[PDB]
Amino acid sequence: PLGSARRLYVGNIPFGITEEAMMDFFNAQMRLGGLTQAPGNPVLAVQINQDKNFAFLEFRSVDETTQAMAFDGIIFQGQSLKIRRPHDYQPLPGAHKLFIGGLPNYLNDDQVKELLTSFGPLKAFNLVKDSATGLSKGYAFCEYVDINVTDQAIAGLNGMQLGDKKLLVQRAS
Amino acid sequence: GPLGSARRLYVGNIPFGITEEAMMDFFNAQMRLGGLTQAPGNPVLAVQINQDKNFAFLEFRSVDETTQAMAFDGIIFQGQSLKIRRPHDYQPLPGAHKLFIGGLPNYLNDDQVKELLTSFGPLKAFNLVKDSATGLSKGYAFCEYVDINVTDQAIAGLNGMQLGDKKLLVQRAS
Amino acid sequence: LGSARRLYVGNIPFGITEEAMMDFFNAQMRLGGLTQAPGNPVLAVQINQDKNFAFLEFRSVDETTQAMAFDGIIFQGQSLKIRRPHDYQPLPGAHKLFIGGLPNYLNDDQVKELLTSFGPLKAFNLVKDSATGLSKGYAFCEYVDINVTDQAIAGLNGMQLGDKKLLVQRAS
Amino acid sequence: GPLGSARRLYVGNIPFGITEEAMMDFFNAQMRLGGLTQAPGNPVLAVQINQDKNFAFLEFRSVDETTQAMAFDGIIFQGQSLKIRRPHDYQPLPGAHKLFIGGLPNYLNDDQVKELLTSFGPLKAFNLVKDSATGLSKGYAFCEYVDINVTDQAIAGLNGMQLGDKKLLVQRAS
Repeated sequence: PLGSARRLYVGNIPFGITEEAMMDFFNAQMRLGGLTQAPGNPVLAVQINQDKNFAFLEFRSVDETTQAMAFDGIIFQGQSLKIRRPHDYQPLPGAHKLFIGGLPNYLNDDQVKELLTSFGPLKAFNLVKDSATGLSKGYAFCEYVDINVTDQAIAGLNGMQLGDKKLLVQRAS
Repeated sequence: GPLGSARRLYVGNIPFGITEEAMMDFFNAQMRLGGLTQAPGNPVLAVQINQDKNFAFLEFRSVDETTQAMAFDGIIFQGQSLKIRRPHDYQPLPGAHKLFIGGLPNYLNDDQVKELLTSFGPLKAFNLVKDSATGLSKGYAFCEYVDINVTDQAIAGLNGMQLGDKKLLVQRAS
Repeated sequence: LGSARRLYVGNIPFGITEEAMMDFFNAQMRLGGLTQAPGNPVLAVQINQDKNFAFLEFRSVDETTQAMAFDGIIFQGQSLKIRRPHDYQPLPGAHKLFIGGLPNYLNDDQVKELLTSFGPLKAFNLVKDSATGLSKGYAFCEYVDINVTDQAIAGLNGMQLGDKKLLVQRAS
Repeated sequence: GPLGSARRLYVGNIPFGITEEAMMDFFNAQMRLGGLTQAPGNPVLAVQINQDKNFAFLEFRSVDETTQAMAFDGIIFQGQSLKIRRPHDYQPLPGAHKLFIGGLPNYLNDDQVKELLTSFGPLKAFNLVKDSATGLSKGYAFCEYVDINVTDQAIAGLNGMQLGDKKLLVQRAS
């Protein structure tokens, strides 16, 4: 889901390694240093790309993921491991969450949602309605799966024209 | 209300991903540091965050501490400027913010006088005093605003101001 | 400039003490994770009870910028006003001057006293041939009071220091 | 004080022949009828009277109720209009009533600005802000009146008033 902060890239892995082995190594490693923040294994899963010698580590919690960053250079089967953040990682989470204002009220979820998907699929979206009436308040929020579309979308939507309202689109912040 | 929602606050624009306990720790810490806690112990008992709509509610142990916290409106929490407000189901004792309006030209009516007041925000109540025999204005009126913080905005924008040959007087009726 | 490690604080509660003030900000900083290392960011606090304002000194430029996020914060019930000092320069050395054309025989003092003719200097240095130790004919300086800079340029630039017209301009 | 004389009041112009018992019974009864009491029992514990100089002192069981009885000032008792004031040893904590003064012709000095101020009463504090490099008025000042009450009198008589080609602003600094 929102766990780009729950995964880690592992380069230079030894040849032959299995996902299980890697999994053990890091769980064992996390223990020796007391990097663990609870009983049980911090690493849920490991996916290996045998051809390009790399893999990803799936952690159960954020902090324990940040903690594993300290294993960069660590030795596994006589080879120095390379540890890095995934590329999707956002140190400042939600920084690309958009705000869509000036939405004519007659427009509904799917309508406004469609207006947005023009630039691509969303990972999140919600149109604010009045808890009482159930009607729309004229503003929404979304976040694009591909984070680099936020600027494309703003470019095409900010200032657009719908009915009599002037759409305001920017980062929610 | 008229007595509910006295120990809760709305917290908008919370940090994305923030936990409830974290939220709680931040506010309790501020209560001490800012010197708003009135007694030993945590002023904040619980935090209810709403993921999808990105907002939260704080639950305070006492009524007074709940009001003190209002002073945190705008406080920065992990880069985010917190929006602190009263629960919508909240509301103060009527006439708590009643306003007195003096220095109005007697020829003006309720709508003309109401139009100068409504430009600041909606009115929950309003009345222009008139001689019951003639129905002619006496030059002064009372009113209260739905949102009660518009009260000071109307005061700041109208009190002491010039309107005709007179100098408007706008203040809390008390 | 150290005015990049100082901040102004207004509306301080009556009777507050420099210690009380120092603990507050060092704690506010720690609470927000605005700290860039271990220890306290605030090194000291200066209080003027009469005009009820204060000055906080920090150990780093970043943290100083980081504390700007404390404007409107509550301390003893009262809201604090945090602002940058007036002698603040978002642009580090945009008033650093170049004094070229200096006669080939003058030295620090000789060249300095001429510059202090418009005010005290925060920084100065005469360029010399590291080996011969001989003057290269140009110097750089900066006035403690950055507002004199233009008056000094108006005053010196083009002056006749014996056998050549002095050149004074912002070194930028 | 800084904290003494917190539960006492001076009562002038008292009825002649009046007893301590009667005076006590009057205020206690008033605290109840006017809904000023805050707990079962009597807010007024004792009354000391000075027959010759015609005054008395009320002693309250609490700090808040004493402050409340302040509202009875001018109340008529057996024909007499009572003078309710605070003990002279009683002192408000500084800054409580500090006033801000804006809209001042930046060419005036301390004495000239105070002259207009002290016309409402004596100042126990005063300062006109001046550029430290030039020593020139910034056009605004702070001050505090010795007699706390003069505060709402300077405000009513100076706030929003005109002084030259400008409009004065006078209000508590809080």
